[PDB]
Amino acid sequence: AVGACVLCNSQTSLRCGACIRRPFLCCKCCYDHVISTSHKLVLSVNPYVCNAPGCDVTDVTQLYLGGMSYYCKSHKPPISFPLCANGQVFGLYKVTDFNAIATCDWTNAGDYILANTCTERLKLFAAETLKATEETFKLSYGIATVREVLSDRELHLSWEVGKPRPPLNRNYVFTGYQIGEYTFEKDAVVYRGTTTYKLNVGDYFVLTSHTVMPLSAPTLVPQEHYVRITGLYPTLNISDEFSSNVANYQKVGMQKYSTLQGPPGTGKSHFAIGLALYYPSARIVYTACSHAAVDALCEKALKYLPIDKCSRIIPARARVECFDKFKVNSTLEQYVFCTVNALPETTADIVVFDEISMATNYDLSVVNARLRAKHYVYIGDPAQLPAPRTLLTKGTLEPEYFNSVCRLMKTIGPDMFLGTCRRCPAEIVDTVSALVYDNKLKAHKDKSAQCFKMFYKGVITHDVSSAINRPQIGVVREFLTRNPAWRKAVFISPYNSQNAVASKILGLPTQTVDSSQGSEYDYVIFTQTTETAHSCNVNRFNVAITRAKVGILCIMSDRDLYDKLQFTSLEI
Ligand SMILES: CNc1ccccc1S(C)(=O)=O
Ligand SMILES: [Zn+2]
Ligand SMILES: [Zn+2]
Ligand SMILES: [Zn+2]
Repeated sequence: AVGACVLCNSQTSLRCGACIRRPFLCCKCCYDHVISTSHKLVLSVNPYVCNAPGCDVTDVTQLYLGGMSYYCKSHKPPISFPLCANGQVFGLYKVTDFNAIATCDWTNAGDYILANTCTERLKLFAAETLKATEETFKLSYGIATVREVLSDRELHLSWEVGKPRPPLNRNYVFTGYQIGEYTFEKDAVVYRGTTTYKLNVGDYFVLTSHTVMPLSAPTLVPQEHYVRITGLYPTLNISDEFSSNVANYQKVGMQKYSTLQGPPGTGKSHFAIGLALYYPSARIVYTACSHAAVDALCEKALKYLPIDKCSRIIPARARVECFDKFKVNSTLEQYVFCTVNALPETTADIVVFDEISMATNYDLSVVNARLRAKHYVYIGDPAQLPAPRTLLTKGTLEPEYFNSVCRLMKTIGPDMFLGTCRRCPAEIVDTVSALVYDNKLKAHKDKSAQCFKMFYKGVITHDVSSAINRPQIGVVREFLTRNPAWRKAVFISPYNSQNAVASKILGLPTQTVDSSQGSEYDYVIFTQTTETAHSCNVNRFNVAITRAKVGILCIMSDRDLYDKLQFTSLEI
């Protein structure tokens, strides 16, 4: 019970008992917390509770020090000092933002705004408090017990009465019972086991509530600027393929950390793999939150870097399928590709963290605690999608509040910016450039003349709260008959339920906007489905239309985003 104050570092025995993380608070700060919040239980070697037998006084403001013990107003001896006096709580070794982080329920956007504008130690307190609140919230939903098994990919469930029913999308991963993780999609439901098993009737599923570990390392280490490239040895013979990034690779070697903003198809993976060809002796650990993002870095590495010095780190509890062409779990190979939660304790000359909009401050801190590096590179785009905030229901989280790195890219600007989109037809580049990049994103491709927009509100139906628009899928069906080249298109929408209906009526491969991020397809068919804050989000809109290499068909619901689309309008 001897720790350091989360607000001023002053050595103390005091920890708040009403805080779910029980942070160490100094005498001066513990006071300004207990007197300003409903938090009155103070902890030390022993709790600050009335020592008198059968007495339930636990409020620190209703307690005193009677010699060496603690008592309330009704049990204190004559020679007793109040615990709360002169702006201090009695302790050994003798706040507005801390109070709000300590007592908030994390359902409001202003909670996440504060969690990112506060001091660095408050960002860590905010990050483990939030994560602990998110885990304890999982204990609230109901158990799904199997009622009947139809086939290898379909079943019927019986839900627990009196406890809510969680959203049945791939975002929510149940743990079967210990018969492996299982995912679900829409009374005939579709079941997806990570481990192949002949689903037993009566066997039950539950949401795994992993333990939240305390955070030690900052989200961002303190910045260092150098006068020359430090600990890295560049090549003079660097292929013309990577010549565009030489000046940026040098910036990478002359700073402790650097930020790269890369709009869709501007060459982020190329920059990341090319950083290894520029510092060919450097050991580089490549990391991201998702397995898909780590796999996208493995694909680009497999093309330019020696396959023998590569290794894809897979956690022992292997959940879903990932990259199979590197030696698995060889921690000491020069190039290590691994997700943030699976990172071993190691050092590196460079750490590359990709898809930075998807990271939380918890992930930012974890990377700094597991990896000790000469240089850190954060690659991503704050105009793309962030990590889902399951508790957040009121308000919209702006990009400068996604994490510390995103806050930096939006306020002081990114250190590096890839300005030429090589993927998209100019119609798409011109739309997103004006929408989210302040007209700074340039088109390498010409206009494809295969980008269409239709304004069709249709009819909105709902599977629980996930939306469907059958008339918008009907409009797509009529379009496909007159445009058979579009037979090879990927159907994208902001809702899983819309995607489930489109898969059966159109037969096209389906993808949510959130699961499409990082991927590219020749043709994309997007139905907006609704006019909600979710389907109108400019980051989601940006990701949705920047997936296409050749053409896109956008069936819009919102007049605003329809009018901004620089596409050929269609009739019906
Ligand atoms: C018909 N749409 C279109 C075409 C070319 C350039 C700009 C637009 S707009 C005004 O909708 O942004
Ligand atoms: Zn507290
Ligand atoms: Zn303090
Ligand atoms: Zn008492």
